[PDB]
Amino acid sequence: MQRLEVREPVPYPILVGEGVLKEVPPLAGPAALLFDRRVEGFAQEVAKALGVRHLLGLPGGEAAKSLEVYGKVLSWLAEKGLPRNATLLVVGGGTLTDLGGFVAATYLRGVAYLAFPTTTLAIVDASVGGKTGINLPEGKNLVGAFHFPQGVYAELRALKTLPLPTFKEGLVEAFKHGLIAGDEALLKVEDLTPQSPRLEAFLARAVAVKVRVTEEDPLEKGKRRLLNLGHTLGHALEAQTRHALPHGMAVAYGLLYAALLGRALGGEDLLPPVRRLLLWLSPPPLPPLAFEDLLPYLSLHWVVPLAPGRLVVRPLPEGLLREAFAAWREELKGLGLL
Amino acid sequence: MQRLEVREPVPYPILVGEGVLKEVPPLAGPAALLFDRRVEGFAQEVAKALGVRHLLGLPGGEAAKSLEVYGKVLSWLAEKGLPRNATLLVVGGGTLTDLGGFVAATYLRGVAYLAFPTTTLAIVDASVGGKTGINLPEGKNLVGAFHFPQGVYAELRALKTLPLPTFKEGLVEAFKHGLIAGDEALLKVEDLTPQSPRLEAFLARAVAVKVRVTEEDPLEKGKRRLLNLGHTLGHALEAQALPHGMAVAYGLLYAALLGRALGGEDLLPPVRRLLLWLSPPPLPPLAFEDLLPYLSLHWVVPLAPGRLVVRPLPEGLLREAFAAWREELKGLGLLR
Repeated sequence: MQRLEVREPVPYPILVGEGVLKEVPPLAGPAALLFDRRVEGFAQEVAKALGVRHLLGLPGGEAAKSLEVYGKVLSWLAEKGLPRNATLLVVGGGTLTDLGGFVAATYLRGVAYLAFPTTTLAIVDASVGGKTGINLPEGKNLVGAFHFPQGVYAELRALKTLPLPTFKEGLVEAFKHGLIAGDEALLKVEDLTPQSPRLEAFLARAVAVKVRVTEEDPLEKGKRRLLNLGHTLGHALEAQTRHALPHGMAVAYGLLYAALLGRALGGEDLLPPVRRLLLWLSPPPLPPLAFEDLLPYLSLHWVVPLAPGRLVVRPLPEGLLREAFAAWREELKGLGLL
Repeated sequence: MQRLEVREPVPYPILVGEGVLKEVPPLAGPAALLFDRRVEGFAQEVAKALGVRHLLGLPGGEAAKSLEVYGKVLSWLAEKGLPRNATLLVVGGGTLTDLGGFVAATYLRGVAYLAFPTTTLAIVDASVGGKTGINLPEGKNLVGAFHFPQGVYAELRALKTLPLPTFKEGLVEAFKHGLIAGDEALLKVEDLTPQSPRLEAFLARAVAVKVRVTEEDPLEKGKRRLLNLGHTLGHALEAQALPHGMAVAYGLLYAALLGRALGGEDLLPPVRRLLLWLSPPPLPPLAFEDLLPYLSLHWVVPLAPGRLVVRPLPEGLLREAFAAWREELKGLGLLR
């Protein structure tokens, strides 16, 4: 059992291990539990352990982050007459905490919520930052609220039913933290599996990195925007694929590009670690893409890793980006991913 | 021109007077304006003065506070591609700033907004507190956020076209503020009209009372709960067709009677004056048990102007006051 603490701007604990439910403070008021149908078993266990009687299951995925589902959940809470001192428990992956956290942030203008992440991405990325929200037809994550959980409880026994590709997506984000913090341990993922006995320590280490970066720079004028490493190209790829390409996979591809930008700017060679990551990850092959058709999805500042723990944020000559994209394509073609 | 300042928890100015638009700091970035379609003339004036090109007209009442409208406004903003540094200008009454402030609170997780109230109630009650939100089929104001405006600019010229009943509703809340703070000036409303040159100072005085109480009691463990004076019976009357302003006035009469029964001074005279001047719609016949289903509960009881207490009350005392309440209304030609 690993216990981490977020101190600012609002304090709360993050537990990662087996038997996290025993660590949850008993509820002091009414409650309701929202869960991804995929993990109903665990959801019912959470409910039984804490005495929660109101439960609502929802399909996970991006469809859950919509105005329709948002309205449905709010009316569900209203119907039961849940008061302002109620607590909303959310069991599921990133989409569930995004939706559930936003519902908590706005129901009666705000109620407490507890997060029980059931995916690696939710553990590594959604546990810190307070970002919640939903999508609109005009775009992803355009409506939301910064609302922090009262606690995060990651039951590792829940990760065992997680599809391997999804399990690995989260490890990519941890890898990213490794490059940002300069933590070599977070770059070691090739052996990790839902059963890996060293997984608990690895995940706790991954979360600890986002906690530090976030508290040192709450204004995103420093280290905090380093979390966007590999996201500029990643975002563009997700958009071009109509979002068929999973977020974690897009990030992995973006990390390779970032590594190439760093190399061109005289940084240390970071291609080996990233190549390893990509082979282990086995990301889905990409559709043909030209630099000219990229610009649309891309004034702009890129997070460039010159060395683990040593990164810079700055604009780059189009000629450099063009050069890197060409090398990026070859790097992928030489792997069959393009 | 009156300039009030809210300091905590988030600072912003509240301007009340004629020519408030010149007081608005030039917009630093992109902007969009949401307005009650009934006051389009003023909205256009606001837009033209500040250089806003994106304008969206909406219903001006509770109808605007639906998940549907909320969703439509958000997509409209996204459609125009407004960034995180954009400013939303909201022109209308309380319901418009409820909706608009909630949209501003959640679009891109939060953007700045400026409020341009067009009613007396909005000026007296919505300029402080940061309360924003919408309704659900299951009940009003069940979804929302505390999001404070970057500034409130109340153009008194916009009040000239306001229907008298509505105009007086906001004055009732000012009167309520008078009883809370013990300010006799706020009890003198009878001569006020949309054109009273005296109105500006009156409204500013009323607003200042709410600023005071809210900044002195953030957690609402003291003076802040006094803002509910008259709303217990008032809400009961509504939740049992009757407009907010009118219900509150009736609630103030009941509160005055409670105070009388709890060893207070006689506060009935000022309230009778208010009710006679207000001329609220007469009330249909009713008995205590009809409202009881809405009356553990802590009442705001005025013992003297500026001297109120918050406490639970015995049903016996409540019944006694209600009987006196009915007889008072008969004498004012508002019942039976």
